[PDB]
Amino acid sequence: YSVAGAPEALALRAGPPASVRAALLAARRRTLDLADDFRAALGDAYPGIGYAPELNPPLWELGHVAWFQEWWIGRNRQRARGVACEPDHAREPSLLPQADAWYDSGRVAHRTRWALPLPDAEATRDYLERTLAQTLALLDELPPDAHDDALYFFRLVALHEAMHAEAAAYMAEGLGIALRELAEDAELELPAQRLRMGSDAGTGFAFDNELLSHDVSIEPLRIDAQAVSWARFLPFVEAGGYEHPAWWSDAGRDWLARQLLRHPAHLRWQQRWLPLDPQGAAVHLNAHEAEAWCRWAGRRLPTEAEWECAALTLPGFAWGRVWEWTSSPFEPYPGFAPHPYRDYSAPWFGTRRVLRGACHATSAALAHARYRNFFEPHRRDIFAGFRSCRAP
Ligand SMILES: C[N+](C)(C)[C@@H](Cc1cnc[nH]1)C(=O)O
Ligand SMILES: OC[C@H]1O[C@@H](S)[C@H](O)[C@@H](O)[C@@H]1O
Ligand SMILES: [Fe+3]
Repeated sequence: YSVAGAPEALALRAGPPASVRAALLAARRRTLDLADDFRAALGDAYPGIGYAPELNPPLWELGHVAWFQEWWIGRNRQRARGVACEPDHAREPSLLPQADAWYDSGRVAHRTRWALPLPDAEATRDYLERTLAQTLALLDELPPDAHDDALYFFRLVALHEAMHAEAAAYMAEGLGIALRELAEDAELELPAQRLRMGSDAGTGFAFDNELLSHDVSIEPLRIDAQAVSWARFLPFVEAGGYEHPAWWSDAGRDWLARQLLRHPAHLRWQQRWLPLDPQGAAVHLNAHEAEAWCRWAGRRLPTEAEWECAALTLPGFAWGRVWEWTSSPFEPYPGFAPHPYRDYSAPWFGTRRVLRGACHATSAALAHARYRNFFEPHRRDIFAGFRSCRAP
C-alpha cells in the first residue's frame, strides 16, 4: 500500500501539534480567500443568495465554521478524551450568546438560515479571528508527543473547515461566482487480492465511517487509470443515451423523466459559458448519469473497496480531479460506532451513495484514499464524476 494522500493529509491525521497548527492556519487562509471571492460577487449582502436546499448563505457558512471550531475546542471540557468525549456535557458560553441558535447545523432549520439576525461580514470575521486565536492558544499547550486523543478535536475541526471550503467552491460554481483558486487514457489490471479496508487503530485520526478496518476480498478487474473525460463521456450523449431509458436504473429513469434538458448540468458544447474541453474530467454528473454511461460502455462503477484497493496498490491510478461515484451505498463498516460529532455519518446511511477520491477544490489536507464521501445519488452541484471498470 502507497500512502493514502499528500503529505498534508498524513500530517493533519498523524502529526504533532505544530502540524495541526499549520493545517488550521492553511484552512483559515483558504476560508478567507473564498469569503473574499463571495464578498467580490455579493458585497457582503445577507443573505446574499436565493433559497435552495443545496445552498447555505455565505455569512451563515463563515459563522458555522467558527461555531463548530469553538464548540469542539474552546467550549469543549473533555478535549483530552478524544473519541471518548461525552458530546452532550455542559459547555462554557459562546463569544456570541445566540451562536448556538444560529450556527448549529443540528439545531437550525435549513430555510431559517436565510432569516437570522446574523452579525455583519466584519463581525463574522471578528468571531472567526477570536475563535481561531482561542483554538491556537489551547493547541500550543499540547506537547510534541501529544496522543491522538489529545489532538483528536484539533484534527476534526481542521478537517471540518476544509470540507466547508470545498462547499463554498461548489456552491460558488452553482451561483455563477468566479473564484481566484486529464492525461492520456489507459486501463489498469487489479489482481485478485485481500484488501485491509478502512483506517487501522493507531494510524492517527479516522472519521468514524472509516472503522472498523476489516479485510475484504477484491476480485480481479480492469479499471480506468483516470476519471472519465468529456471526450469518453459525450459519445454516450451523442449515441442518444439521455433518450434511451433502457440504459438507466428505475431511480435513474424517474430522475431522467423529470429533467428539462436531456444532457449534463452546466452544458449547452459550452460549460458554465466558455467552450468545453474534451480532455477535462466529466463533472457535475450524478450517480444515475455515471451508471447509464457504464451500461452503454459495457462497464460498471467500482465498489468503494475496489476503488480503495486500486488507489493504494496501482501507481498509474490517478485521482483527485473529481469525486468519483462508486456502486457502494453509504453504510457502516463492521463495528462502526459514531464519534462525538454523532450526526457526521450515522443519519446519512442508506440514502447516500459513497464517492471516493477528491476534486480540484478538496484541501490537500483532507484528500485521502480511505476517505468516504456521501451524497444523495441525484446530486450534480458537487464536483462529481466517475471512473469505470470491468471484469478481466
Ligand atoms: C462529508 N460531507 C461533504 C458529506 C458533509 C461535510 C460536512 C460539513 N459539516 C458537516 N458535514 C456534508 O456536506 O454534509
Ligand atoms: O454547506 C455544506 C454542508 O454543511 C454542513 S454543516 C451541512 O449540515 C450539510 O447539509 C452541507 O452539505
Ligand atoms: Fe459543518
